[PDB]
Amino acid sequence: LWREKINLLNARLAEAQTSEEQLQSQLDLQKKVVSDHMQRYLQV
Amino acid sequence: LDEAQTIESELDKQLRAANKVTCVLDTELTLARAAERKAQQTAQQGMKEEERELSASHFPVVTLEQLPDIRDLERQHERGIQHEIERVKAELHRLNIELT
Amino acid sequence: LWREKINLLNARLAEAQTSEEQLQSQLDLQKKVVSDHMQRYLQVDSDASVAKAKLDEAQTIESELDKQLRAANKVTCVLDTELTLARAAERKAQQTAQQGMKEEERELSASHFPVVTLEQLPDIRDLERQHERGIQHEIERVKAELHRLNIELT
Repeated sequence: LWREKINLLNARLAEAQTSEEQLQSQLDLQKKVVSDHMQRYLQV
Repeated sequence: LDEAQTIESELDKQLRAANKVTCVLDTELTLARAAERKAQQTAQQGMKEEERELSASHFPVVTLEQLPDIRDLERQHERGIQHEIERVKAELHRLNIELT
Repeated sequence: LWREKINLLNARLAEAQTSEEQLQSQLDLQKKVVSDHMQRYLQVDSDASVAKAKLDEAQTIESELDKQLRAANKVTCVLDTELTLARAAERKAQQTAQQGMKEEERELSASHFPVVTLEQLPDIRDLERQHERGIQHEIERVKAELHRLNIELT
Protein backbone atom coordinates (compact mmCIF):
# COMPACT_ATOMS: atom_id res chain seq x y z
CA LEU A 1 0.00 0.00 0.00
CA TRP A 2 2.91 2.38 0.62
CA ARG A 3 4.22 1.46 -2.83
CA GLU A 4 0.77 2.30 -4.21
CA LYS A 5 0.96 5.62 -2.34
CA ILE A 6 4.35 6.32 -3.93
CA ASN A 7 3.04 5.54 -7.42
CA LEU A 8 -0.08 7.67 -6.94
CA LEU A 9 2.01 10.62 -5.77
CA ASN A 10 4.34 10.15 -8.74
CA ALA A 11 1.28 10.39 -10.99
CA ARG A 12 -0.22 13.38 -9.15
CA LEU A 13 2.86 15.60 -8.68
CA ALA A 14 2.93 16.51 -12.37
CA GLU A 15 -0.40 18.35 -12.22
CA ALA A 16 0.74 20.77 -9.51
CA GLN A 17 4.10 21.15 -11.25
CA THR A 18 2.32 21.99 -14.52
CA SER A 19 0.17 24.59 -12.76
CA GLU A 20 3.27 26.18 -11.23
CA GLU A 21 5.00 26.21 -14.62
CA GLN A 22 1.92 27.75 -16.26
CA LEU A 23 1.93 30.56 -13.70
CA GLN A 24 5.67 31.00 -14.29
CA SER A 25 4.97 31.28 -18.02
CA GLN A 26 2.28 33.89 -17.33
CA LEU A 27 4.74 35.89 -15.22
CA ASP A 28 7.34 35.70 -17.99
CA LEU A 29 4.66 36.78 -20.49
CA GLN A 30 3.86 39.82 -18.35
CA LYS A 31 7.58 40.59 -18.39
CA LYS A 32 7.47 40.11 -22.17
CA VAL A 33 4.69 42.70 -22.43
CA VAL A 34 6.74 45.05 -20.25
CA SER A 35 9.72 44.50 -22.56
CA ASP A 36 7.59 45.08 -25.66
CA HIS A 37 6.36 48.41 -24.32
CA MET A 38 9.81 49.50 -23.14
CA GLN A 39 11.33 48.65 -26.53
CA ARG A 40 8.50 50.53 -28.24
CA TYR A 41 9.51 53.52 -26.12
CA LEU A 42 13.15 52.92 -27.11
CA GLN A 43 12.19 53.78 -30.70
CA VAL A 44 10.70 57.15 -29.71
CA LEU B 1 4.11 50.12 -19.62
CA ASP B 2 3.19 51.36 -16.16
CA GLU B 3 0.14 49.07 -16.19
CA ALA B 4 2.22 46.13 -17.43
CA GLN B 5 4.69 46.62 -14.58
CA THR B 6 1.87 46.97 -12.04
CA ILE B 7 -0.03 43.84 -13.10
CA GLU B 8 2.96 41.61 -12.24
CA SER B 9 1.93 41.58 -8.57
CA GLU B 10 -1.22 39.50 -9.07
CA LEU B 11 0.65 36.93 -11.17
CA ASP B 12 3.43 36.66 -8.58
CA LYS B 13 0.87 36.19 -5.80
CA GLN B 14 -0.91 33.46 -7.77
CA LEU B 15 2.42 31.72 -8.42
CA ARG B 16 3.11 31.82 -4.68
CA ALA B 17 -0.32 30.28 -4.05
CA ALA B 18 0.43 27.54 -6.60
CA ASN B 19 3.87 26.51 -5.30
CA LYS B 20 2.40 24.99 -2.13
CA VAL B 21 0.78 22.01 -3.85
CA THR B 22 4.07 20.99 -5.47
CA CYS B 23 5.85 21.34 -2.13
CA VAL B 24 3.25 19.19 -0.35
CA LEU B 25 3.30 16.47 -3.01
CA ASP B 26 7.10 16.29 -2.97
CA THR B 27 7.00 16.02 0.83
CA GLU B 28 4.51 13.14 0.74
CA LEU B 29 6.37 11.29 -2.02
CA THR B 30 9.60 11.51 -0.03
CA LEU B 31 7.95 10.58 3.28
CA ALA B 32 6.15 7.39 2.22
CA ARG B 33 9.42 5.64 1.33
CA ALA B 34 10.72 4.91 4.83
CA ALA B 35 7.46 3.27 5.89
CA GLU B 36 7.38 1.31 2.63
CA ARG B 37 10.90 -0.05 3.14
CA LYS B 38 10.41 -0.89 6.81
CA ALA B 39 7.19 -2.74 6.01
CA GLN B 40 8.94 -4.59 3.18
CA GLN B 41 11.79 -5.71 5.43
CA THR B 42 9.25 -6.82 8.04
CA ALA B 43 7.67 -8.96 5.32
CA GLN B 44 11.08 -10.35 4.36
CA GLN B 45 11.02 -12.64 7.41
CA GLY B 46 9.00 -14.75 5.00
CA MET B 47 6.11 -17.18 4.93
CA LYS B 48 5.83 -20.63 3.46
CA GLU B 49 3.12 -20.62 0.81
CA GLU B 50 0.90 -22.63 3.15
CA GLU B 51 1.43 -20.05 5.89
CA ARG B 52 0.57 -17.27 3.43
CA GLU B 53 -2.62 -19.09 2.49
CA LEU B 54 -3.70 -19.65 6.09
CA SER B 55 -2.98 -16.03 7.00
CA ALA B 56 -4.74 -14.58 3.95
CA SER B 57 -7.86 -16.77 3.93
CA HIS B 58 -9.03 -15.08 7.16
CA PHE B 59 -7.24 -11.72 7.42
CA PRO B 60 -8.83 -8.76 5.61
CA VAL B 61 -7.46 -6.94 2.60
CA VAL B 62 -6.39 -3.32 3.14
CA THR B 63 -6.45 -0.30 0.83
CA LEU B 64 -4.95 3.17 0.48
CA GLU B 65 -7.42 5.09 2.65
CA GLN B 66 -6.84 2.71 5.57
CA LEU B 67 -3.06 2.81 5.01
CA PRO B 68 -2.35 5.85 7.25
CA ASP B 69 -4.20 4.20 10.16
CA ILE B 70 -3.26 0.61 9.25
CA ARG B 71 -0.76 0.54 12.13
CA ASP B 72 -3.76 0.87 14.49
CA LEU B 73 -6.57 -0.93 12.65
CA GLU B 74 -4.10 -3.81 12.56
CA ARG B 75 -3.95 -3.74 16.35
CA GLN B 76 -7.75 -3.62 16.44
CA HIS B 77 -7.90 -6.79 14.35
CA GLU B 78 -5.28 -8.33 16.64
CA ARG B 79 -7.54 -7.39 19.56
CA GLY B 80 -10.35 -9.19 17.75
CA ILE B 81 -8.19 -12.31 17.43
CA GLN B 82 -7.02 -12.29 21.04
CA HIS B 83 -10.50 -11.56 22.43
CA GLU B 84 -11.54 -14.96 21.04
CA ILE B 85 -8.30 -16.80 21.79
CA GLU B 86 -9.00 -15.81 25.40
CA ARG B 87 -12.47 -17.35 25.03
CA VAL B 88 -10.85 -20.55 23.77
CA LYS B 89 -8.53 -20.53 26.79
CA ALA B 90 -11.57 -20.05 29.03
CA GLU B 91 -13.24 -23.07 27.44
CA LEU B 92 -10.06 -25.02 28.12
CA HIS B 93 -10.37 -23.91 31.74
CA ARG B 94 -14.00 -25.03 31.94
CA LEU B 95 -13.28 -28.40 30.32
CA ASN B 96 -10.32 -28.95 32.64
CA ILE B 97 -12.63 -28.29 35.60
CA GLU B 98 -15.09 -30.82 34.19
CA LEU B 99 -12.37 -33.39 33.51
CA THR B 100 -10.96 -33.07 37.02
CA LEU C 1 4.52 15.87 24.11
CA TRP C 2 2.57 16.65 20.93
CA ARG C 3 1.58 20.09 22.23
CA GLU C 4 5.18 20.88 23.20
CA LYS C 5 6.38 19.69 19.78
CA ILE C 6 3.63 21.82 18.22
CA ASN C 7 5.01 24.89 20.00
CA LEU C 8 8.51 23.98 18.82
CA LEU C 9 7.23 23.59 15.25
CA ASN C 10 5.51 26.96 15.59
CA ALA C 11 8.86 28.49 16.57
CA ARG C 12 10.53 26.84 13.56
CA LEU C 13 7.75 28.09 11.28
CA ALA C 14 8.20 31.58 12.74
CA GLU C 15 11.91 31.41 11.90
CA ALA C 16 11.02 30.33 8.35
CA GLN C 17 8.54 33.21 8.02
CA THR C 18 11.11 35.69 9.35
CA SER C 19 13.47 34.51 6.61
CA GLU C 20 10.66 34.65 4.03
CA GLU C 21 9.61 38.24 4.72
CA GLN C 22 13.16 39.56 4.43
CA LEU C 23 13.71 37.51 1.27
CA GLN C 24 10.60 39.24 -0.09
CA SER C 25 12.19 42.56 0.88
CA GLN C 26 15.34 41.56 -1.02
CA LEU C 27 13.18 40.68 -4.03
CA ASP C 28 11.54 44.11 -3.82
CA LEU C 29 14.95 45.80 -3.74
CA GLN C 30 16.09 43.82 -6.78
CA LYS C 31 12.88 44.76 -8.62
CA LYS C 32 13.63 48.40 -7.78
CA VAL C 33 17.08 47.96 -9.34
CA VAL C 34 15.44 46.36 -12.38
CA SER C 35 13.16 49.39 -12.75
CA ASP C 36 16.16 51.70 -12.36
CA HIS C 37 18.03 50.00 -15.21
CA MET C 38 14.88 49.87 -17.37
CA GLN C 39 14.34 53.61 -16.96
CA ARG C 40 18.03 54.23 -17.66
CA TYR C 41 17.87 52.27 -20.92
CA LEU C 42 14.76 54.27 -21.80
CA GLN C 43 16.70 57.46 -21.03
CA VAL C 44 19.62 56.53 -23.30
CA ASP C 45 29.47 49.64 -24.79
CA SER C 46 27.45 52.85 -24.67
CA ASP C 47 25.51 53.80 -21.55
CA ALA C 48 22.44 52.33 -23.27
CA SER C 49 24.17 48.99 -23.83
CA VAL C 50 25.31 48.99 -20.20
CA ALA C 51 21.74 49.77 -19.16
CA LYS C 52 20.47 46.82 -21.21
CA ALA C 53 23.10 44.39 -19.91
CA LYS C 54 22.59 45.46 -16.29
CA LEU C 55 18.80 45.33 -16.68
CA ASP C 56 19.25 41.70 -17.70
CA GLU C 57 21.68 41.26 -14.80
CA ALA C 58 19.15 42.75 -12.38
CA GLN C 59 16.48 40.41 -13.76
CA THR C 60 18.84 37.45 -13.26
CA ILE C 61 19.60 38.49 -9.67
CA GLU C 62 15.87 39.00 -9.12
CA SER C 63 15.27 35.48 -10.42
CA GLU C 64 17.91 34.14 -8.02
CA LEU C 65 16.35 36.03 -5.11
CA ASP C 66 12.90 34.77 -6.13
CA LYS C 67 14.32 31.23 -6.15
CA GLN C 68 15.64 31.87 -2.64
CA LEU C 69 12.20 33.18 -1.68
CA ARG C 70 10.69 30.01 -3.16
CA ALA C 71 13.10 27.90 -1.10
CA ALA C 72 12.05 29.86 1.99
CA ASN C 73 8.41 29.32 1.04
CA LYS C 74 9.06 25.60 0.61
CA VAL C 75 10.70 25.40 4.04
CA THR C 76 7.81 27.37 5.56
CA CYS C 77 5.26 25.07 3.90
CA VAL C 78 7.14 21.93 4.96
CA LEU C 79 7.12 23.16 8.56
CA ASP C 80 3.46 24.18 8.20
CA THR C 81 2.50 20.70 7.00
CA GLU C 82 4.53 19.26 9.87
CA LEU C 83 2.62 21.49 12.29
CA THR C 84 -0.74 20.55 10.76
CA LEU C 85 0.09 16.85 11.02
CA ALA C 86 1.22 17.42 14.60
CA ARG C 87 -2.10 19.11 15.41
CA ALA C 88 -4.03 16.27 13.75
CA ALA C 89 -2.11 13.66 15.76
CA GLU C 90 -2.48 15.71 18.94
CA ARG C 91 -6.26 15.92 18.48
CA LYS C 92 -6.47 12.21 17.64
CA ALA C 93 -4.64 11.45 20.89
CA GLN C 94 -6.85 14.03 22.62
CA GLN C 95 -9.84 11.91 21.62
CA THR C 96 -8.58 9.49 24.29
CA ALA C 97 -6.62 11.81 26.61
CA GLN C 98 -9.74 13.93 27.18
CA GLN C 99 -11.26 11.12 29.26
CA GLY C 100 -9.04 12.10 32.19
CA MET C 101 -7.66 9.80 34.86
CA LYS C 102 -8.32 9.50 38.58
CA GLU C 103 -5.53 10.68 40.87
CA GLU C 104 -4.73 7.20 42.20
CA GLU C 105 -4.60 5.82 38.66
CA ARG C 106 -2.29 8.65 37.60
CA GLU C 107 -0.03 7.95 40.57
CA LEU C 108 0.17 4.24 39.75
CA SER C 109 0.76 4.83 36.04
CA ALA C 110 3.50 7.38 36.74
CA SER C 111 5.13 5.06 39.29
CA HIS C 112 4.93 2.07 36.91
CA PHE C 113 5.41 3.47 33.36
CA PRO C 114 8.38 5.39 31.87
CA VAL C 115 8.25 8.62 29.85
CA VAL C 116 9.66 9.84 26.53
CA THR C 117 11.66 12.94 25.67
CA LEU C 118 10.27 15.73 23.50
CA GLU C 119 11.64 14.82 20.07
CA GLN C 120 11.50 11.07 20.80
CA LEU C 121 7.68 11.24 20.69
CA PRO C 122 7.42 8.66 17.86
CA ASP C 123 9.07 6.01 20.05
CA ILE C 124 6.27 6.42 22.60
CA ARG C 125 4.35 3.82 20.59
CA ASP C 126 7.33 1.48 20.95
CA LEU C 127 6.88 1.84 24.71
CA GLU C 128 3.15 1.25 24.25
CA ARG C 129 3.79 -1.97 22.32
CA GLN C 130 6.46 -3.28 24.69
CA HIS C 131 4.47 -2.52 27.84
CA GLU C 132 1.31 -3.95 26.26
CA ARG C 133 3.24 -7.17 25.66
CA GLY C 134 4.63 -7.23 29.20
CA ILE C 135 1.27 -6.41 30.78
CA GLN C 136 -0.46 -9.12 28.76
CA HIS C 137 2.25 -11.62 29.70
CA GLU C 138 1.77 -10.86 33.39
CA ILE C 139 -2.03 -10.87 33.00
CA GLU C 140 -2.12 -14.34 31.49
CA ARG C 141 0.52 -15.60 33.92
CA VAL C 142 -1.52 -14.52 36.95
CA LYS C 143 -4.63 -15.91 35.25
CA ALA C 144 -2.89 -19.27 34.82
CA GLU C 145 -1.79 -19.25 38.45
CA LEU C 146 -5.39 -18.54 39.44
CA HIS C 147 -6.48 -21.37 37.13
CA ARG C 148 -4.24 -23.92 38.81
CA LEU C 149 -5.27 -22.66 42.25
CA ASN C 150 -8.94 -22.96 41.27
CA ILE C 151 -8.39 -26.51 40.01
CA GLU C 152 -6.63 -27.40 43.27
CA LEU C 153 -9.57 -25.90 45.17
CA THR C 154 -11.97 -28.03 43.13
